[PDB]
Amino acid sequence: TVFRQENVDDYYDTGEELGSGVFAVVKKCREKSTGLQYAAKFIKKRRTKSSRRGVSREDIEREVSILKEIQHPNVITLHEVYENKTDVILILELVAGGELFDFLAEKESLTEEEATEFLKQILNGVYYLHSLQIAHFDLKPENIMLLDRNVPKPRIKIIDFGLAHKIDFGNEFKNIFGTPEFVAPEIVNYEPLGLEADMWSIGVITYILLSGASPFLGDTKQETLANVSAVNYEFEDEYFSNTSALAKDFIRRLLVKDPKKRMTIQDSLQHPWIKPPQFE
Ligand SMILES: Nc1ncnc2c1ncn2[C@@H]1O[C@H](COP(=O)(O)OP(=O)(O)NP(=O)(O)O)[C@@H](O)[C@H]1O
Repeated sequence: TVFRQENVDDYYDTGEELGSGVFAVVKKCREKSTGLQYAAKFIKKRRTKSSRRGVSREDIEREVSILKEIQHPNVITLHEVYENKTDVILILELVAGGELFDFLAEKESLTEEEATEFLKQILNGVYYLHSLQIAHFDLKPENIMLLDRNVPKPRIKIIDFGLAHKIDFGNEFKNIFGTPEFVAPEIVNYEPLGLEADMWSIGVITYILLSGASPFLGDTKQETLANVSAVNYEFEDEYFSNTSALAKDFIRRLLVKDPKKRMTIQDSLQHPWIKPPQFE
């Protein structure tokens, strides 16, 4: 699929840099015709088929195709797409309140209610995605951005669809590996992947939200991955002594090696606690 090939600078002015990633940079921008603000994600194209630099057109088109499908309060939407010889430029909904990662770093200690308030929104966004058979495959605090960080209960949106896939045959078998700290055992073991992998990542996020500590993190990537595959985590009393047993139950039912035995997104919403890159 081709995209708009007019110069994006004819239509937008850019400002502050918002973040960067695998061959991408994201800049705050303003559309000239409306004064409305967006996040422009400049993704570097591959210069040759066999190149390892830049993102393949197949991978760019998948991200764009998935983004075009989604409209939900807890996910980022796509406004427009431009391209030129070197970049595909995705004009995305702006999320101005920073990463959940940075929010957690600055505050250092959430209550169960604060954690649940974030987690419920994450679960709602993932419920929408999974209802559409979209696996995100890179859920982590860096990929959950706050609308406004200066309210008591910040609203969030899931970002970064660079690894997301449609799962129309229950599982996908590639070619898919997220951040070691957050990937499921099936990712570590290069097994077929489905929506269940996101549920594992939600378990890891929940553990971090409640404790400020990462359940599987070793001193090297290989150690983290070995820990993940072995389900080598525990609830440290120093961090969890005043955390409810129900919260621990929720995490325990997500951090399960066999993807078939793991809670689904629907299970997670009915759970009594809730119900009202890989190489060194
Ligand atoms: N819609 C948005 N609003 C505000 N900031 C954003 C938005 N999208 C991305 N960012 C920031 O830009 C960073 C990189 O964007 P992302 O979409 O994760 O690119 P990426 O190349 O897939 N990263 P990686 O997963 O490391 O390869 C994010 O971590 C955010 O800090």
